[PDB]
Amino acid sequence: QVQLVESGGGLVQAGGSLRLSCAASRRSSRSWAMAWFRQAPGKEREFVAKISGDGRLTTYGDSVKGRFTISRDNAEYLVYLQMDSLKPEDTAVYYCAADDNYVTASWRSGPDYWGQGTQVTVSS
Repeated sequence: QVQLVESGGGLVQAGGSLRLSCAASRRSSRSWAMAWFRQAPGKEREFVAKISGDGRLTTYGDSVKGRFTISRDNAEYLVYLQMDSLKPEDTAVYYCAADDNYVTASWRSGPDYWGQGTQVTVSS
């Protein structure tokens, strides 16, 4: 069992950057792959980025590759998403998720645990 809380969302101008974080409640979170997805209302939830328990593996969705960076701090039990060069199509609710299986962490049906989300709105 893992519970997840996202912070850091809000309003940003296109071209700018924002940093999100996902806080896990327990030390054991380190054993889980963690992933960010996003969903705009009425659209399908979309994979954004994932990272292995030990931080050594990361994978990105094609539309954010080279603009976003996922990382994690297992001492504070946080996973971070650094978003650069934001575009209006990045506007969404951003969700962090945990999956004991790194490979299925990028698949909609993979993760076992989800946060409630944090809103990111890119104006332009």
